[PDB]
Amino acid sequence: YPLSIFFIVVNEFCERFSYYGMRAILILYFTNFISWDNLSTAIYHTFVALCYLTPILGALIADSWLGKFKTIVSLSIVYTIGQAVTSVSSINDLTDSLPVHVVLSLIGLALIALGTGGIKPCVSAFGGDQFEEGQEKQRNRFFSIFYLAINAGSLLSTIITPMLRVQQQACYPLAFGVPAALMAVALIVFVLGSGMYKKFKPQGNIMGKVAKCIGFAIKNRFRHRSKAFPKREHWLDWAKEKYDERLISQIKMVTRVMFLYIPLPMFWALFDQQGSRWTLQATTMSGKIGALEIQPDQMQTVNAILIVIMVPIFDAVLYPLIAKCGFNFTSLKKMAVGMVLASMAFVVAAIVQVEIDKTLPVFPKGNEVQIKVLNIGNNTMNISLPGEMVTLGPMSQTNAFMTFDVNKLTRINISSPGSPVTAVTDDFKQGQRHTLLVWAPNHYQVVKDGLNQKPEKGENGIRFVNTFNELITITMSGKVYANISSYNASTYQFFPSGIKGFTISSTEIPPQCQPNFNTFYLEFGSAYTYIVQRKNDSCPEVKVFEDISANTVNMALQIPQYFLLTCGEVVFSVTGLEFSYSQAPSNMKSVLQAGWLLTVAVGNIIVLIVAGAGQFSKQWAEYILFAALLLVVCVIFAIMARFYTYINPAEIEAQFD
Repeated sequence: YPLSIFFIVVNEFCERFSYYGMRAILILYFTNFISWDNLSTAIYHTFVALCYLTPILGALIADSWLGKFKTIVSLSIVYTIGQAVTSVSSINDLTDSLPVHVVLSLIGLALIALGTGGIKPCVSAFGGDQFEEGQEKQRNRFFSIFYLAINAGSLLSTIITPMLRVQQQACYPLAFGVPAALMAVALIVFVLGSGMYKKFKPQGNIMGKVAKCIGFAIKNRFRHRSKAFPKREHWLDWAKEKYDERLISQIKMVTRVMFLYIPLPMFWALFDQQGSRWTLQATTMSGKIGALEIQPDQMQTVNAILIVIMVPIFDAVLYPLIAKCGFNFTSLKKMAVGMVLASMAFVVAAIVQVEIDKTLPVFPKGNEVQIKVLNIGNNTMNISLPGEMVTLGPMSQTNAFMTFDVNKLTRINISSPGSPVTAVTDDFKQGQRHTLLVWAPNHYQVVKDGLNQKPEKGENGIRFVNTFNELITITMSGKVYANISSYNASTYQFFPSGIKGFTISSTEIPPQCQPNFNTFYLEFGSAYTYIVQRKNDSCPEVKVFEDISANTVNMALQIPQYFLLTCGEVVFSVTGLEFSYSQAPSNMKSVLQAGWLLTVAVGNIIVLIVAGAGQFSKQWAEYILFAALLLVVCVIFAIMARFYTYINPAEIEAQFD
């Protein structure tokens, strides 16, 4: 048997790597039409439907018309041809009949749409078929190894993909060639193993027979409106009138198994919510391990890193250990446990989020308006605010922003010891942090900050304030602040972590002065304001003040929730697909796998429909999103599964004819 399984494993590995490393370049290239076209949105939304519908259109072809082997071969051939046509056409579109080549490229995309889906159920069913005579242990081993191989391909695509771009903007030839070459290699290596495989062909158009039988049965059931109309069994009482009992039993088994999958799409949609939330939580969790400098958005790879190790470990040790203590640990129990663990992952996440909430600042809401005062003069200033008065020495700042309401922010007065009083005439906008600058009794400035949230991706924001008489221009690590007027401040520009250097340029500064300066270690999530001041010899000098404190909590704290989520995903998915194959009848192994994939498709549709989030508070959002939905789904699924859906040994039940 191993000779018949190694080829399948390598083919799956290569195909998955190709698809994952191909999708990103696909979207990058199709962005040409997305922008060139809101007409493009309609096309995309109907196109994704083809990708979500191809699985059934492949399974139906495989089981009834051509068989699994022929379907795999043909679908792989067309998929490779699609990649090849996309690769060749993309060259003309970027070098140069342009609409013709664009149409050929779109036809290639459509062809790939078929291939991406046509292989998923058929290959799994073909792999499962190879085991016989009570080798269920080896079958489970194979299924676990197959699931591991899929994630290994995904991880390799994730790690390799970044190297590709702009390695040669016209690097598309390699981009669309390498996946095609790898898919061709996979197809050839799979085909060369034909001699050892085991294959079957259908007796006929089973799907058409099933459709006709179902129609006749439901019509007959709707007959006899006043003669034993209540069913003894929904189809045994009526379909039996004309059709063979074997087909009746097969459809009965398929319907019975499929009944269990009704709740699963909701679970999938709920589970998918973590992707766009935990990354942001990482953004606000930019604390760093002392050893290395992982970026906030790189945490997502931990899922694959954990799965590719968890999958072997369970089958290797855990299940034998659970069996030794005699727990009789069956499939339905495994799936329920997996979903429960998935639920617990989110409660751990909620605990971490509420722990984080301690050290974040508070930003204005609604009509609230916030102000920070910064004295940049040579002397002390006294400033009167609504219901408060503050004294600031030279080159000094208020520790934190003062919060007021737009209606109540009516009077502001500035004065210095023995100096005249100046009233503020500027206007403050609601929901915006404002910086107030004072350097003299009758000289001040109001600056809109713009920053009302933690910087995206944990980057550090920097801005400069000019105190020189003439304009100044600042360049720092590939970015430039140009033409800053006297006693004015520029907008924030975001930079990644690490130390950075910058140069100061201005006509007022004599050329012989020191041009360059360096900043301290910026860490993550922080924002700082720099003030440039004139020395005795006209040289510039730099001083720093803080605006938002650097982030505190270490980023390693996300590991527990990710570990729980990965365990729940594995122990659920592997057992789910194994059970799906196990209970399917002989004539329809592929259809039920296609139904399993449709289960994920429907969850994807549900998550897309719900779309943007609107929960009032993150702590409650992370909390309910399991405590009120996931456990309810789990209890519903357990109640449904309580009715002996596992009673059927599909392999031998049909022997009674």
